[PDB]
This record gives sequence, structure tokens and C-alpha cells, in this order.
Amino acid sequence: AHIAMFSIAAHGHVNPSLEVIRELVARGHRVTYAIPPVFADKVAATGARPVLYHSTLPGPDADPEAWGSTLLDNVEPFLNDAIQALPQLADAYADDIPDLVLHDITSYPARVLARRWGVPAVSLSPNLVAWKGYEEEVAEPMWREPRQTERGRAYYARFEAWLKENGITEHPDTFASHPPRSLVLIPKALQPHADRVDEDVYTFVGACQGDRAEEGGWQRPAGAEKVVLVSLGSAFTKQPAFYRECVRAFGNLPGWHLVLQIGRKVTPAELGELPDNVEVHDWVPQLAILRQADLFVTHAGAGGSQEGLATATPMIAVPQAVDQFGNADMLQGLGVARKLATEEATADLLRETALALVDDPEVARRLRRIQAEMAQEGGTRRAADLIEAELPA
Ligand SMILES: CC[C@H]1OC(=O)[C@H](C)[C@@H](O[C@H]2C[C@@](C)(OC)[C@@H](O)[C@H](C)O2)[C@H](C)[C@@H](O[C@@H]2O[C@H](C)C[C@H](N(C)C)[C@H]2O)[C@](C)(O)C[C@@H](C)C(=O)[C@H](C)[C@@H](O)[C@]1(C)O
Ligand SMILES: O=c1ccn([C@@H]2O[C@H](COP(=O)(O)OP(=O)(O)O)[C@@H](O)[C@H]2O)c(=O)[nH]1
Repeated sequence: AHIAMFSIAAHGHVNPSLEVIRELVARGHRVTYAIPPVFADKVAATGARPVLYHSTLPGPDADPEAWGSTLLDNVEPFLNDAIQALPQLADAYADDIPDLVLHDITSYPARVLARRWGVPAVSLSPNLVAWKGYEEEVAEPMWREPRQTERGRAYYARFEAWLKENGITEHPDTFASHPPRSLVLIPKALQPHADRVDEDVYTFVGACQGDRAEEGGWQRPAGAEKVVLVSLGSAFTKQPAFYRECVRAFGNLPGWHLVLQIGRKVTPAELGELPDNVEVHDWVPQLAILRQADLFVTHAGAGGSQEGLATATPMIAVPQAVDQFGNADMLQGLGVARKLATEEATADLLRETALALVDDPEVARRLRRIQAEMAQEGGTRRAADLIEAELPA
């Protein structure tokens, strides 16, 4: 019926679920989407009707450091934003109560309002979720020393008091970290402690968009036996001492063709006369390239990691920052990748690693079983089935 999606103005919390919104609309449901004004047009592209609230969180364009760099500086803003957001949204939906509530993990008001409405809420997570064990295993030692501070005790007391005034007796950690129903938009292959996640609460549906492969008419060179892509997303990609290191590993290496990227307009020219079997770019139809590639040197960001698995492309994971270590360790543990520190990645080690991965029927054997498992996660139309299933009679 009336499906109301909720999120914040951050690409990583809106882009993952765009196509599922689109699908429920394409079905014939009336879908509205609570969002700050900056992303009004972004969500509107999907048929969804925007519903504009004001946010106090950093803007989508704002720097990553704007979100804080301590545990309490990371979490406090989501509560403070919720407190001022909630009464805007409660107002907005009074003259049109939605039938089902959809929401990104960051929206506390969606949780509160869904309970207020007596309607199902479905949480959409663009990253890993809690497993059975998480509170004792991970949430507790994380919170022991900060919750203990006057600052931490006060944060939790405030969170509790806000919930209680809303008729919610939930402890804030269960309210925040433990949804009653969740769809997870990463492959389960990239979820730590995968068997121990609660399937009756969480269903993994993986990426939702275009595999494969979005989208630009790339062509492997006639002659190429082994194509390698180096393509570190569109963010962590301004490294002097690395691409030139990749050129040296694969440049003039018989049989291999290197698709290399950087990101200017301009400029290929910090240096390197360059071998003939190397092509450089500012940007690529990455999914499209991986669709024929035999090897992927990746920073192991969420997208790249998903895309490598989606295309059964063995990976050299060379982690660089906050998005990466665990992802690289998991790709590692799947037996489909090698983790390298930036950084010892010598030309000889990169080459040796490359060779060691592309000629392994077993590495390929693991990647094929992963794609089969991802195909069961379905994608978009699948996420809509489950959301249609929760969308009461
Ligand atoms: C498991 C279940 C928990 O998920 C997490 O632990 C994941 C694994 C964090 O990412 C991890 C991993 C990482 C890299 O974020 C991807 C890290 O930066 C943060 C601090 O923790 C998330 C998503 C963080 O979001 C990120 O916070 C950053 C400050 C800004 C970033 N974005 C808006 C720019 C945003 O996505 C952050 C703060 O926990 C979200 C707030 C709302 C929470 O406290 C919620 C309730 C979480 O505890 C949780 C959903 O229950
Ligand atoms: O030159 C590029 C770089 C990035 N991407 C796409 O941009 C996304 C990058 O996301 P990821 O999580 O991998 O890295 P991030 O940039 O967020 O750190 C992925 O879907 C890539 O396929 C692309 O198509 N061409």
C-alpha cells in the first residue's frame, strides 16, 4: 500500500537501496521517501514521493572526517539528529499514515514512528549486521571504557530517556543495533561470522542495481590472455607510489594486459614512458571491465569487493583505509584473494601473486560457488519480494 522509506543525506545510505524503491513503485505501491532537501531530486528519480525534513548531520558532499573520529563522536550525532527530526516526520505522516516503514539503519525516527503506527518496519543495511554473539563479543568491550565515562553514561541515559518518552522500553543498544526485520545489501560472503547471523531476522540480498555489467562498451584487446584491472573506486585513488608500481609488475609481461586508472583530465604525468600493454584512464566502466577481466587489484571497498565476487574475478586486496582491512581479510579467507600491505607490494610480489591467483582452478572453484550463492540472494526484485511479504494485508 503506502510504503514510506526513510534515510539521511549520505550517498552510502541512499544509493544502496534506490533500485528496490523503484521496484516497489514499479509494482504499483505508493512509495514516499523521507530525506533532507539535498537528496530530494535523487530519490524522486525513482517515482518515490520525497518528504522533506531538516537534518543536522554533515552534508553528502561534506568531508568524511566531519562524521567524527571517536566512538562517542560517531554515535552521538545520530541521536541528536533523531531528536529534532522525529517531530518533523511525525507531523508529515499524520495526514497520510504509511502502511509499511522502510528505513536505512541510520534513521532512528523511522524506528520510533513505525512503532507509533503499529506497522511493520523493515531495516535496510548497506553493511554487515550483528550476529548472534555480537553484544557480548563486540558491543560490550567496545563500550566498556567510554560508557564508563561521565560523557558515555550521560549519552546512554539521554538515549534511554528519549526512548521512554516515546513509549519504548527497549535499551538503546537493542533499539539501535537489533532490528526485528532486516534486509542486508551486501553479499553474505562479506559478513563476519556468517552462520551465526539470525536468518529469521536478517535476509541477505546483496547488491541491487546492474550486475552485469554497468556500463560502458569496453573491449578486451585481441591477443589478451590475462586482463588485470587496477581500479580503486572513485575515492581512495590519489597514490603516487602505487600505480607506477602496478605498471612495473605487469608492463611488458607477455600475455597480460593492464587496465590502469588514476583520475584527472589530465594528468598521466607524474611520470612513466609506459609499456605497450598498459592502458591508463581517469575512470572506467568498472563492472563492465571486471566482466571480462581475469584479475582485480582492489582496495577492497564494499563496491569493488562485491563486484569482484559478482564477476568471479580473483583479487589482490591492497587495503588502504577504514573501508578495507576486514573486507580484505574476508576475501582472503574465502580463498579467492591475497591481501597485501601497500608498502610490500613489489613488482615481483604483485606479479608472483597475480600469476598464483589466475592459474588456480580451485580459486576459480571458490568464486563460482560464491556467484551461485549471490544469485540466490537475488538482487533488487528479490529485495522487493521480501518487502512485499512484510507489507501487511
Ligand atoms: C553492526 C550494527 C551496527 O552497524 C555498525 O556498527 C556499522 C558497521 C557502522 O560502520 C562502522 C564502519 C565504518 C567504516 O562505517 C562504514 C566506520 O566509519 C563506522 C564508524 O563504523 C555504522 C555503519 C556506522 O555508520 C557510519 O558512521 C560513520 C561515522 C559515518 C558513516 N557515513 C555516514 C559516512 C556511517 O556509515 C554507525 C556510526 O555505527 C551507524 C550508527 C547509526 C550506529 O551506531 C548503528 C546503530 C550501528 O551501531 C549498527 C547499525 O547497529
Ligand atoms: O573508476 C571507477 C571507480 C569507481 N567505480 C565504481 O565506483 C564504486 C566505488 O565504490 P567502492 O566501495 O568500491 O570504493 P569507494 O570509492 O567507496 O572507496 C564501485 O561501484 C565501482 O565499480 C567505477 O565504476 N569506475
